[PDB]
Amino acid sequence: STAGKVIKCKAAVLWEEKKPFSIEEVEVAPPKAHEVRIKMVATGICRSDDHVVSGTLVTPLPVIAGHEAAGIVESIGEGVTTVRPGDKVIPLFTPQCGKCRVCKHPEGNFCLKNDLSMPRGTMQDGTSRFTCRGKPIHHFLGTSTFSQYTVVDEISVAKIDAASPLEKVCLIGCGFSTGYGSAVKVAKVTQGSTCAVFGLGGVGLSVIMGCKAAGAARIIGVDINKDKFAKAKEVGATECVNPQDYKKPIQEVLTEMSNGGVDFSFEVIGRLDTMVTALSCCQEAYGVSVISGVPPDSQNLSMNPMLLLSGRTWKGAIFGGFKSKDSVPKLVADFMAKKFALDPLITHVLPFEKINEGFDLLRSGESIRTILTF
Amino acid sequence: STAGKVIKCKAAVLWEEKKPFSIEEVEVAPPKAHEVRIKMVATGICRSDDHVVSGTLVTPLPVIAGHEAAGIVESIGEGVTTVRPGDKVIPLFTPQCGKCRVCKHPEGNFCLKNDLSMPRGTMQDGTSRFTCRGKPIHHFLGTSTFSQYTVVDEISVAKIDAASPLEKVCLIGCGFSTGYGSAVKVAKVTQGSTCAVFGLGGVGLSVIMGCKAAGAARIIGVDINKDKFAKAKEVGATECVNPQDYKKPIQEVLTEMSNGGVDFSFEVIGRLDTMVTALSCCQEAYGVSVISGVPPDSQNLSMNPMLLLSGRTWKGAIFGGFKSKDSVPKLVADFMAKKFALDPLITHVLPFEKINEGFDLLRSGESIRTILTF
Ligand SMILES: [Zn+2]
Ligand SMILES: [Zn+2]
Ligand SMILES: [Zn+2]
Ligand SMILES: [Zn+2]
Repeated sequence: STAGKVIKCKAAVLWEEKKPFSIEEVEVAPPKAHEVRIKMVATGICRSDDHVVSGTLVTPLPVIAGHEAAGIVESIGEGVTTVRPGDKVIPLFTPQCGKCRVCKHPEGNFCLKNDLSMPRGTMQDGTSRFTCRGKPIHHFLGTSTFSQYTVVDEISVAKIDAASPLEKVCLIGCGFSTGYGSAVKVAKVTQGSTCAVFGLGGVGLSVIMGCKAAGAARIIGVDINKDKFAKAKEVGATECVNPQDYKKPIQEVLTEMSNGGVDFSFEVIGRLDTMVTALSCCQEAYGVSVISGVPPDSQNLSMNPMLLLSGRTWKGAIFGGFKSKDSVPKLVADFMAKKFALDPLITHVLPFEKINEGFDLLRSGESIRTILTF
Repeated sequence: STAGKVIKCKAAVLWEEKKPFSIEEVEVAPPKAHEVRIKMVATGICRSDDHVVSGTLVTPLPVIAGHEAAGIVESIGEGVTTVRPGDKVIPLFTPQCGKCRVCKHPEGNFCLKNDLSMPRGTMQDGTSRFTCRGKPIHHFLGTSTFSQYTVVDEISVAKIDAASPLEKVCLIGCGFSTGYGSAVKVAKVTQGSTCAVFGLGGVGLSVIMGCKAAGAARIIGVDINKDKFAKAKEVGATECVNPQDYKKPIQEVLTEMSNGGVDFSFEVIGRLDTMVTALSCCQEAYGVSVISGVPPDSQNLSMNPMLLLSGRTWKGAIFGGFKSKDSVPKLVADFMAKKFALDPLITHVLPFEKINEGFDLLRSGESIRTILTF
């Protein structure tokens, strides 16, 4: 009874930069070829969504943001073979087309069909499925999850376990997978190793989780906010250090604590200075440092290339380095098998309509993660 | 009739920064336990030796420099098991003690017994085997090959094929191995890949040879000096580009040429700007950039971490990433098996006594490599 027809529903539209989200009645067009319309069940509030508001992550406005989410398929357009009406799904802000240079590469995941490098804010076909009072509203990262219903291209959605709790697994759409993959996929943390995680928010916690699943012997949480330590240890951190406690630079403290440098360091914060600090605190000959947060408005950092000449490896990634469509279902499966817990990351749950409160919570730093429910 | 006794011989002593090498009669003391006295047959002039002259590379003076060489063991001290009087050997400026954390790591090679990080200019026991007119002279990187005879610690020498041409395999002591390993050991260039090599001196040529051995489909030579192109092609370059020919930045032309970025890039020059350019011209999602030259006096480079966030990997290494004692013999073996050639790298050959000329040749840029002979 909705298939093939425009659906009228509510969405959170951002009409202009630096403005609160406006809950509006919007029209969601039915899926065209290879597209999938999804009824949203839950969506997380991610810092990246806030960068849009800030005009820091440039993408065309007005837009429906939101990229970390889970829902149920309402209908599919022609030619769609990977999901069916009724399936539980997670939108993939990093698509997996399967055919570009990158998707075919054993090590690449940044699919060239992405709307991140040069944001267009549309469907793959250059159009939008969203209107508010006749006016076109843009899409965001091919997902647009801050709406009761969205339409995404098939390469930007993955089918997940029919028994999954969507209020929890939605985190796999961004925050968790980013942190988790940084450790298990990008760094390739090894058993018995020593790890240093800079930034103990939601993503840093997921890094710890990855280091633990990988069997790290030591995981040193680093953060200037000691209130983050309890939860960090709770998910696997062996120790926690607050750089503000020390009279010496933190790379020194970490090098000395790890008897010469750690095996693996992670910067999840996106700070120029900590990214360099994190690089230096890894062992000079075989240490690996992984970054996962870089604000779209980043200036250039300044570092000494001698940090690299000795043997260090520096790398970054998007979405934890996971090929999205392949990985998302496996991660949910892992969750369903009770291999890792997501609850520690969820500190707040609010009905969708209270989105702006959820953003206040994000900006204040009070929450690790707010989940919005429909 | 020299074993157990002091040997009087000639060496090139550098008495003070910024002065010509002085050929002096020097006394070379007998080898103590786990030490090896070597009669030099050939040694290359490497940029890093010039850095000592310039004070770029800080190490105690007065000193006998030289770290790229080959020779024949004159005698061994007590406890030595890896080489015997009469063996052809190559000093390892990067030691392989085999017992430290780095030597035991599958990926590390910058052995913690090195005298590079904090140069002391002695044998491992903190003393020197050199005197000139009774004054002690320092060692350099535990090799000191600018002498008719040197004494090195056992962990800093490797035995090689008894049939090797020392005038040529000496290059394996530094220049060749550094470039060749950057490709085959550090980057792990794969078959059918596209590589970009910035800097076509001896080290870059060696990089090219490794890309070729690894089966690279394309190897693009980059240098502002077109007189380097012929040799680069001779050793494997499929094409050569000169940044000065273009009205746009080289990373752009390289990205366009490789249809979205190259698989592997190498900076062998040691320039802050080209290091960053090299990084940027590799594919954003799975590209790898490897540096091999960082002047001891290097400033901080400036780069945007957004280059790493997409999926790029940035690394450096000393000695081509090779575990020195294990690798050197195998490289000579490959040479002897006709796997690669060294002739193309040798442009000048001078009697040891003409060391200062060889350095003029290096400073002018007119040699790829000068080899000195005894
Ligand atoms: Zn996100
Ligand atoms: Zn793709
Ligand atoms: Zn060692
Ligand atoms: Zn050298």
